[PDB]
Amino acid sequence: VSPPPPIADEPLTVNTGIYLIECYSLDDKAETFKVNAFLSLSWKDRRLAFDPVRSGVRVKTYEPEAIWIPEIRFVNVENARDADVVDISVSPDGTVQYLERFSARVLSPLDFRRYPFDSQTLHIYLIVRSVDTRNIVLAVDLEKVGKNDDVFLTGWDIESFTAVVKPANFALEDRLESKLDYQLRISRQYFSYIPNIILPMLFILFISWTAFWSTSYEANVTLVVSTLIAHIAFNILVETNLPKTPYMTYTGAIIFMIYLFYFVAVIEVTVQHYLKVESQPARAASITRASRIAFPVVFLLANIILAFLFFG
Amino acid sequence: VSPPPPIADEPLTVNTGIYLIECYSLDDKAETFKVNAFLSLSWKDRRLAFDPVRSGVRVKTYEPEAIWIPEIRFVNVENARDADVVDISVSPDGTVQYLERFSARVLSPLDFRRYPFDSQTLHIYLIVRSVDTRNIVLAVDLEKVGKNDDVFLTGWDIESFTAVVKPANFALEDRLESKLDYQLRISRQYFSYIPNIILPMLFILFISWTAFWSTSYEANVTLVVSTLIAHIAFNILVETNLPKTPYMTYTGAIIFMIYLFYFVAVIEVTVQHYLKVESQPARAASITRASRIAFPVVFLLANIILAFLFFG
Amino acid sequence: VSPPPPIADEPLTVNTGIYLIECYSLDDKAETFKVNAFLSLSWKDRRLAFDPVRSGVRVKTYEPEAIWIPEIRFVNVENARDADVVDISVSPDGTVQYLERFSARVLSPLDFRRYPFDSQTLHIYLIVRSVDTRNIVLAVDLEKVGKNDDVFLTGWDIESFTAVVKPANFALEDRLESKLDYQLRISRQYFSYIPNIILPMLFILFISWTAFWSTSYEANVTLVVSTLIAHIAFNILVETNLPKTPYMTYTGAIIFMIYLFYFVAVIEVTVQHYLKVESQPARAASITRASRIAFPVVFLLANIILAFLFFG
Amino acid sequence: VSPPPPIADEPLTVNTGIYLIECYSLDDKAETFKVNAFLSLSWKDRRLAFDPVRSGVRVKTYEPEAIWIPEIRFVNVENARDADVVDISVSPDGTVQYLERFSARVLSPLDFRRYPFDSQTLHIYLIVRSVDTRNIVLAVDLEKVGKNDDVFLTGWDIESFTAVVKPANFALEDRLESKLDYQLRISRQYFSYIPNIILPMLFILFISWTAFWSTSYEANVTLVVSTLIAHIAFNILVETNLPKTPYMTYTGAIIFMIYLFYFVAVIEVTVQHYLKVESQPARAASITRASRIAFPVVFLLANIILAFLFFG
Amino acid sequence: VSPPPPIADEPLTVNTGIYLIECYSLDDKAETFKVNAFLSLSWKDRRLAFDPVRSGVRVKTYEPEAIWIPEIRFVNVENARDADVVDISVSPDGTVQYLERFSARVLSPLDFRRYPFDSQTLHIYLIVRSVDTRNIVLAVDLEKVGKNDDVFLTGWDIESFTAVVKPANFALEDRLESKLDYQLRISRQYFSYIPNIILPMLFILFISWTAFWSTSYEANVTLVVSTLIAHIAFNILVETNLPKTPYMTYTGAIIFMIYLFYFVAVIEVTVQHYLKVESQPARAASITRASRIAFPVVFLLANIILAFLFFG
Ligand SMILES: [Cl-]
Ligand SMILES: [Cl-]
Ligand SMILES: [Cl-]
Ligand SMILES: [Cl-]
Ligand SMILES: [Cl-]
Repeated sequence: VSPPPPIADEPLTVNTGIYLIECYSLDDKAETFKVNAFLSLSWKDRRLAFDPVRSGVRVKTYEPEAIWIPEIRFVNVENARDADVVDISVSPDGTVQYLERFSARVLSPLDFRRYPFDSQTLHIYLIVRSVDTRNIVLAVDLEKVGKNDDVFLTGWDIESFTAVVKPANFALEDRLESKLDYQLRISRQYFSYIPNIILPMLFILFISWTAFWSTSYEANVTLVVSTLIAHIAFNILVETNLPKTPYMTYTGAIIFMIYLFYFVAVIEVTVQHYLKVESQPARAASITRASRIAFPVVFLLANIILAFLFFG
Repeated sequence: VSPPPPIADEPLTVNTGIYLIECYSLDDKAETFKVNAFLSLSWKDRRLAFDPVRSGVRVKTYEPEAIWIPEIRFVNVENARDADVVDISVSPDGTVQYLERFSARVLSPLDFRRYPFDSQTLHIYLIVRSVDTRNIVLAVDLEKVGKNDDVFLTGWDIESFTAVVKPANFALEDRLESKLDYQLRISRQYFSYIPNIILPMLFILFISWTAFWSTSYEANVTLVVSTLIAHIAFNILVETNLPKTPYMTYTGAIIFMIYLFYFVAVIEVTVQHYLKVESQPARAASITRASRIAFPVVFLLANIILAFLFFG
Repeated sequence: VSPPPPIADEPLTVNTGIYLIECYSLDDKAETFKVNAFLSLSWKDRRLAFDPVRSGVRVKTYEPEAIWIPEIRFVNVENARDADVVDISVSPDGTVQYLERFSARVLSPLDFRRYPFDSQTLHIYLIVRSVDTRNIVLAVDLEKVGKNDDVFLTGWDIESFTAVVKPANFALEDRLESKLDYQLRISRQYFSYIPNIILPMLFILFISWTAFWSTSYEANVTLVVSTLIAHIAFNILVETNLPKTPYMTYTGAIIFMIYLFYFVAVIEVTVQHYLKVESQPARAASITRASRIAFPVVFLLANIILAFLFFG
Repeated sequence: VSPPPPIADEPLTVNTGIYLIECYSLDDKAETFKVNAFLSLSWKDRRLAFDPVRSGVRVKTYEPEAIWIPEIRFVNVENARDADVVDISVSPDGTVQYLERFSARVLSPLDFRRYPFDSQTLHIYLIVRSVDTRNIVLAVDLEKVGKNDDVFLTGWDIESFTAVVKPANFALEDRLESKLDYQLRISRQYFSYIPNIILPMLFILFISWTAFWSTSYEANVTLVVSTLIAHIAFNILVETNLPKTPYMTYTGAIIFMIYLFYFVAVIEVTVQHYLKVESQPARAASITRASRIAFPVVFLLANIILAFLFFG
Repeated sequence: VSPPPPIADEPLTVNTGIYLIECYSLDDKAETFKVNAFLSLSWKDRRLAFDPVRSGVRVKTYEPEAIWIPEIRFVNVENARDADVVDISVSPDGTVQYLERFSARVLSPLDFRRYPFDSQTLHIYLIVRSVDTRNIVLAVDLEKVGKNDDVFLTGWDIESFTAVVKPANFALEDRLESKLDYQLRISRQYFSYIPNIILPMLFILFISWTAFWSTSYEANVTLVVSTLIAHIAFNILVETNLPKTPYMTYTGAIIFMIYLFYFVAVIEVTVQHYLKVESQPARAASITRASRIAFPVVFLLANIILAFLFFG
């Protein structure tokens, strides 16, 4: 109803704390996730002080109305959180303990430069706006920050959930505001990617390469082109789940490299057939024997160079 | 309006019970499901006692306001439940009878190690938070727990719906809480999977294997590569549904084994043609004669070993 | 405000009636549909009887509040209905007339044993709970049950919309309840399935069979395997719509039969080539000539037997 | 608060009008579209009359409450419209002006007998129910019916938006009601369907037909079968957008014709090879030469006949 | 709740300014996007002026009630905005400062004529409605127009965010109306489209063109038709992330030209074989060696013509 008047000019400090209960629905393309947690607040209000002995009580309980509650808002949320007050209590000296449970949908960008083996950081921002009569700043209560042991994300491993103690103060629309940053660090579970994507791709590439041990043109054409079709199908399957980015990723580089290898293999088969038709089997044999060793070695070297370039 | 005052120090016991009406929309990828049921509560409040003869009635009826109702919440839910009050009744001694119908969406992890033939357990958690003046604990009323005869889940057989009668008491946010566990056990209906997935795969594999009775290189290449493409399409269709897990499952192992078999078949065809083109037909005949028996036997042994290793 | 007291022991009867306006969005996979209709209720209340001559009116109008209105609920709904009251009228003798318009989503199982040519029956259940002082039952008013001539479902034909007059009375949660059943009978529009699915599949099967008039092994292999791939694509397209069931259907049986036929055709082609290579070009000719007649006759007999089994 | 009393028996007249602002999301399969428009009403209430000279004003503004506003509903909507009141004004003689902005989702059937080149009419129905003391009818005010110049429908051309002047008075649920019809006429933009769907299909068909200038059986088999597979893929793509209908459309007829043509082409290739193997080259040459001319002419004639049938 | 006093004859001017916070969910299918931003207002009221020394205060803080605030809405929104008032303050003069936060779903047309390399402009329209007693106009405050540094859209770059100073005044529904225009210029990030789309397509086309260096008819048929199948599959891959619009875009022209080139290549191969089978090798050799040069040059010239036509 009315913010507590200051003594002389001191600001009002509000202690915050978030306790995660459930987190779920991490969408890569939409770059969002949903959360379910507690919100804890604590400040000072001398007007509500009382004598414990006179009143015969040690804790008083107030309804959300008929009491001043600061307005805390999340910055990067799609809609205002749906919340419900759990409990409000007042201490004899004037300290107020506030608790509520909410749910919200949070927007946060993701970095996909190492997509199969990447780690991400998700941010939650709290802000408060100063009133025309009092200045309000935020702080962090280290005891009230935490998460449940049952919190799970489908496909991710949760590492930590901390908060930066120092807030950021800035002027927005001729008023002063304070901001807090809560960080949740997660890592991707990449085990399922190996036997479901990587190994079949290598098998198909080897089946394509086995055409350097034959001399029949039609069989070579069939092998190479059909393996190319299989590669296109796998590429569609993989790309349906990876969002478009303005930079170069590991997976895209590997896929482009495989396309280039298929093109060069077709070129080699055509060259060998053309040489053999003109009655020059010696050059064709030399080229084929050279390619048999040239292709895997260059593939391995290029893969090693790419790994050093993206993880070094 | 105010919790009942204790006689001397005793905690308040609230008897609960859930009666299922509808359960539906089990999402394997999101690991969620939707529920629709009754919620029953009963506690003791001596402030509402009355004299039957003086009043002339047997049971009174109050509105949800101007009466104290304990705050019960679900832990693993996406949002607060949609509630409505059905009936409130008070006995002459003071016992209160409460009834309510709700609906919610519940989060619960799943285990996919035996995906076609797996059985799951779904959990619902009830919690109550103690007030600053009284201690509250939960209890189970066995005569109020059950389900309808028409409760059906598309694709699952429902086996039982019970509750663990021992609650868990702990501290959180400087208060004591009590939690209850309700367990629903289901089994997947695996009949449709056999003639839709398992047998076409075997027929395609046998069609691929029929290439050990031939000597034409082009026909063998066409057979094997076309069957491989069909296998890839089937694998994509299967994987569209099953999610990604940090552990190996039965279906993934089988699919990887089939990929390995196709690779070895291509190698065998290439080796046979290479040996024949060098005017060594006896060795090629010996190798293909061995392969005709070697492939199905090793396949059968591999599936027997995998089935023992995953289900025993 | 309070249920009307009885005379001695008579129960309270409520006359119901549902008039369909819009029914739409029948999902086969979820087995749900959406409805929009009118709900009519009528009962007796002697506490509201008035003298028409004194009042000067033939009918009195009341608000939804300030008058006791029984609570009627739908059993098989995902959420509570969204309703708005249209009018309330009271006759001088005390009979109360009620009206409202609602919209809800109804859960109802379906049977797919004859999927292309099946018929269904959708159920809507109405229930009422007895108050402690009065016992309430339900009755059907045949003069207020019907549907608009413009009620249309996409892909279905509507036959009738009736109600079962006899209510089912039982006990639930220490109270007596009455239940009514409204049945909507529909049939499927199967014309679009024939030229879109059935005929192309037969054409592809005949194209596959055309290989019994040829002796070129490579051409036969190409024909049979490519037609198998086309069959797989069509099967995936069909399977995207029909959900999984714990029993066998007509379409699944036909698809499995086609897979078996393709396998046998591949075996026959391989056998003919093998016998020709061994320099016995008479048994191969006999087998091919036999198969030319054997395949269509067996296909026709099997289709007749399956059609008799599923629709007889 | 109460319907105005008549002079002797005349019905109350309400004048309506709809001004379109937005129209979007026209779903072919669901047969729904979304709207955003102003709603205008005007009636007569003599009890609100005042003398402007004594009052000192020319227009009096009333809150939506404490005044009688007629209940107007939309018949073919999924849910009740979401609206807010804009302005209410009363003329000195008693005439009331009312304005409101709403949004709704409408249901309307569609016709697909000429799917690429079809024209549709969308209906919006307004209804009102008579009260027990007064009779209400609806009229049309042509000065308040129209649409914005920024109204755009993705894929359609908006032609006109009018209202049928004569309402439909009928008795429903023992009460007389009046209904109005608003019609919006749209036409489909078919240009993008030509180069994206139509011409590639012709190119693939001609590629299939080019096999009448060769005598190599394997090449002809490969050509025809692979082009059939490509046709199947397009057909799936095209079908994934057009809903199933209980009648026959133009596109389905063309697609079935293409399937028939592929079947007959395969038959011709088989016949030619069989005749050539039997040392009868003259008949095979004559048949191939005849087919070279026969196929395109019959295709063109069938297309002309179908176009005449579906557009004449 | 009183409109500000009109001093002689003058309209009321309101200074508006929108400060962006979040932008997300830009759907090209429905041409919609969600926004989250501030809204600043400022106008004048004679009565609210108060003496500073008499009160010993600088600025007051009025509730939404007991004060008059102009109603301002957005033309292009599916539903009304969800707003919560943040701060209302009054200077020592009659000037009032108003602030609020809102979220909305905006409808704005999109253009994809240059789809990969296109730029779009998003519009937000602010409108105030005049009352029967006072005229209202809208102004623009440049110090309140801004955009956060953390505003991001998935796959787009944000160029600028300004407003058009000049309103548009027009009469609608017998009332004078004023409008404002806020424009947000964006451009699409096209880097990822080169290695994902452009280069694989070129590789496939070159693989198809490699058939001008061979004589084997079967190999040429296999190459060209299988590359056509790969082209159709990659068309599916491209179309999976392209809005379904009735447009004549750059991509559609490219794909149609590719289809034409495939058709002409098939025609050339057929002509070469047909000439060769009649013992005219010189003409076939000449045609092949001419096509080797003709195809790429014509392809490049057509590409240049299309690029100059669409981007000129
Ligand atoms: Cl918030
Ligand atoms: Cl809850
Ligand atoms: Cl209900
Ligand atoms: Cl409505
Ligand atoms: Cl708004």
